[PDB]
Amino acid sequence: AQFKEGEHYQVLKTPASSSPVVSEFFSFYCPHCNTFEPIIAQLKQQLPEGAKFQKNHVSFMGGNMGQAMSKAYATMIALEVEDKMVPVMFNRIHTLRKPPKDEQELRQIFLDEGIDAAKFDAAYNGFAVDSMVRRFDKQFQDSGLTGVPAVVVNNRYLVQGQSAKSLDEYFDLVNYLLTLK
Repeated sequence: AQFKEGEHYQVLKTPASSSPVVSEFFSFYCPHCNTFEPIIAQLKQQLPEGAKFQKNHVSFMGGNMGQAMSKAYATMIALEVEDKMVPVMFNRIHTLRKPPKDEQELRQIFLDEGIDAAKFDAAYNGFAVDSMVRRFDKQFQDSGLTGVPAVVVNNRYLVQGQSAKSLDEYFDLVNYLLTLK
């Protein structure tokens, strides 16, 4: 057992899920965090079909505009454009290095990516989006996370992954946490 609690991960004692689920917490405002996100996607493809995966965006990393960034990811969901724009937010941050300063620049980013201001406006003001921004923010609070990217397995074990220099070891910890209760 290469992985053990207190060394490869810690237990939040949070409300664990009845089935295997993995959630990633990240912020569009951290170029280094955004770079790790991709690695989490590698875990998704590697994750066992039995295990479920989930995504979480934190507004506390954003700061004064954290609330806007959370709504923006939810807005993508209304437009079915999460996969496309999601990385656009990380690119613009981790690559263009031009993070949105207001909701206005944020609107231009979506339209630049081929999305409409009309449908994006319907999504940003959709009651569903606002509900999702609150949802993920709660996930980080219960998870006891102090900085993304953070990975939670069964919403109860937190992956340190420090020992795993290579995804093979980091992935293996996630696999055990999926079976941890």
